[PDB]
Amino acid sequence: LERELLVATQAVRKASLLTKRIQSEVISHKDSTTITKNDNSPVTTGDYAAQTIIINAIKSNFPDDKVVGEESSSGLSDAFVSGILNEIKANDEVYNKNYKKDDFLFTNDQFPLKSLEDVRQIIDFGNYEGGRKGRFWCLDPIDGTKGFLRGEQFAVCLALIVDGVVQLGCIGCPNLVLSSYGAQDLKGHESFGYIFRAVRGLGAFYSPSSDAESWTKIHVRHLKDTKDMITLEGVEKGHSSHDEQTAIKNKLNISKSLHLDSQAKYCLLALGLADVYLRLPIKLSYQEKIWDHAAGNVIVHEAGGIHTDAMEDVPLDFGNGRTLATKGVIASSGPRELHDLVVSTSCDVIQSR
Ligand SMILES: Nc1ncnc2c1ncn2[C@@H]1O[C@H](COP(=O)(O)O)[C@@H](O)[C@H]1O
Ligand code: NA
Repeated sequence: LERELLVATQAVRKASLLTKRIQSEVISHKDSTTITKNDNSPVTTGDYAAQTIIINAIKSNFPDDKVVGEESSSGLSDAFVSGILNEIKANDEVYNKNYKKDDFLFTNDQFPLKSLEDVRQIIDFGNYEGGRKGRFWCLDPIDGTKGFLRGEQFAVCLALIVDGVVQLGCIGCPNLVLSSYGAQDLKGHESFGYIFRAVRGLGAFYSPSSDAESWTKIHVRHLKDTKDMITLEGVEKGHSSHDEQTAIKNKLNISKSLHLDSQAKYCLLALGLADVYLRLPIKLSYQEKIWDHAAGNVIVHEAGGIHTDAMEDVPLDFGNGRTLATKGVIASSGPRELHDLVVSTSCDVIQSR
């Protein structure tokens, strides 16, 4: 999967810079850069620009490839689309001065990414429904859009699924400063953060996004007692059952928690800076989206961790379409005894409502 990893990495890299660069402007013009979707969730110029860069890179390199992307261009006005295009081109002017990759194409004759109709066409390639067989890309162009809009953590996530199993993942964390989580930062991290990646069977690695050439292997840690561990949880109260997560902590004597938006959580897990990622469901009717977890799935696995749902303690199934059929998500450092204690506690807490 050599070409695929290169494409994915460069695609995320470029989109990581664009999204980092525009975060403030988006926030400041949060009347004209942001749209509300049918569930009231937000989507910005940044989300679409990221999606455009990424899909255009995939399609330039792999013309027939299928993509499951959360966004679609229907309804986007020309003015809105012109703003997406302008951000891509401004980003290119900065990006090409320092980060061009030799012998790598983001655009070609078939997909030149020059017009508003090109933009629309590329966005609209994200409409695959996934499923059990064959190869397809899974993208969350801005992962944790509320984190983005709060000026806090967000990520840019891409994965390749083949026959329902995630084979490759790439997560850009443009605002992730390791010194905030008790770790050292690497040279070059300050321009646009870090990129994390893994291929099934080949290990998990990271690099500053500005580098993306020299890769450092990462692995979860293994603390022996739960009273020393650290949880990872989201910030948004509506995205997970915080009170039930607290019950879990209290039962396990955990007194250290980190809250942040996006799959950057899986990256901190995989680096060994925390131990248990909790994502219990508030409502059992919710079906988790694959693009919120697929990149992280393979990164955690290759880092030596475990990833299941939050009730049954079964592995997540990335072949069910756009959603996970199970309820909630729990990831940890493992071993299995730690993981199972956590998930069984979650199960019991939920059942006791
Ligand atoms: N009710 C919900 N339960 C779980 N996840 C949700 C819910 N509503 C939205 N989300 C997802 O939360 C993701 C961001 O996760 P996070 O930053 O970890 O809180 C988004 O990309 C949404 O798809
Ligand atoms: Na998103």
